[PDB]
Amino acid sequence: KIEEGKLVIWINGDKGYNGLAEVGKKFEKDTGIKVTVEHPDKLEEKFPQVAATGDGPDIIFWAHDRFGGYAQSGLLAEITPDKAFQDKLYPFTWDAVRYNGKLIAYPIAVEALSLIYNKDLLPNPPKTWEEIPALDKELKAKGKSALMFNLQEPYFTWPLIAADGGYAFKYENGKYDIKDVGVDNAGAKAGLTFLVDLIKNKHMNACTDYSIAEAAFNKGETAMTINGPWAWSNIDTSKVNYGVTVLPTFKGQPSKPFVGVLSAGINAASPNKELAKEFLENYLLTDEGLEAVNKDKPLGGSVALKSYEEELAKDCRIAATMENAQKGEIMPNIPQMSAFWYAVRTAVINAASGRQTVDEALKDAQTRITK
Ligand SMILES: OC[C@H]1O[C@H](O[C@H]2[C@H](O)[C@@H](O)[C@@H](O)O[C@@H]2CO)[C@H](O)[C@@H](O)[C@@H]1O
Repeated sequence: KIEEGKLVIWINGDKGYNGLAEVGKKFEKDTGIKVTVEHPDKLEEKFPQVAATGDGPDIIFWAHDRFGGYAQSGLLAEITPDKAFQDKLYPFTWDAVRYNGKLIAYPIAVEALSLIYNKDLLPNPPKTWEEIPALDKELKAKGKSALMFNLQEPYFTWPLIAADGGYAFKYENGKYDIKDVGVDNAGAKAGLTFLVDLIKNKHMNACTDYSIAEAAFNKGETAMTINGPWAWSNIDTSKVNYGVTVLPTFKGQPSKPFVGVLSAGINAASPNKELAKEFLENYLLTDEGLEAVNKDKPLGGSVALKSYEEELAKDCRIAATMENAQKGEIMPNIPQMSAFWYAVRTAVINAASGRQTVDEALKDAQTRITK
């Protein structure tokens, strides 16, 4: 079970859990309350499993898209931020964590993928996906590749799929229509086909994952990668001179990354919702709390806390992140998002490996999602 008198927090392994732990230390120093920050694997799947039985951490961190499903299952406590505290955050961020209008989590920061390039290898990154193959050819001769990014999580390929028309759920009458899905439409198939062609042509490898792509970029083997702000810290420690910019266009349209808002929810079965609410509202969501997390791993292109965001939008990488966010779309938080990601994950992995054709893979995904 979840014992009272302390705080357990789950946050994904790619975020600043050491910096969050630092906010935890300051919390314990002030209240005597113990804070344990953990980053277990398959976090987004682990939480509804362990919390379905009544255990798990007291606070759960993840992008806002997974929260509607948690809420749907009664896994989250409606949060109780008073108007004063709500005033401290941008309205569209609270909106991201509204499930049927009610606040079900605290928003922390806005995330969007950008094109990250090695300035020594490519001082002038490509403006289009279509020029990437020629680029790879030229770089291959010197033992480098043009681009490597995680092909095992659809989040990373989605910008390309959405670029010429692909979409998850259509928004209509102030609501997402769970039967109007755009995963198998002409634009989605065109984007995924381009990706498969990159692989067929040996410009990318279907097996590439988050670790393989990060190591290749950080060791200077590949000129470009696609990743979010959280990844900048590790690049900073490498010897790579890099830039962060607008994603390549596809068929003349902007890549459209799905925008996520890192959010913190409170376990419905928690014996200490009070200590949770104070930790999040009075420690984490302060200029000092965010600085401590941000200092370990960048929080995103913008933060939900107005006082801190003013400072943040001070540089080119942040600018690039928000420019890509503006061309993308905020993710829905509906309960069907889990199904959408599962089906699209399988489709991209199957098309990339040749297990299914793009048309088979996406048709199947569309059916799985809507049946
Ligand atoms: O790949 C599907 C996956 O995409 C998103 O997860 C992102 C997350 O938002 C980022 O903060 C970062 O950690 O990378 C993840 C992808 O590996 C959705 O938030 C998630 O629900 C979905 O399963």
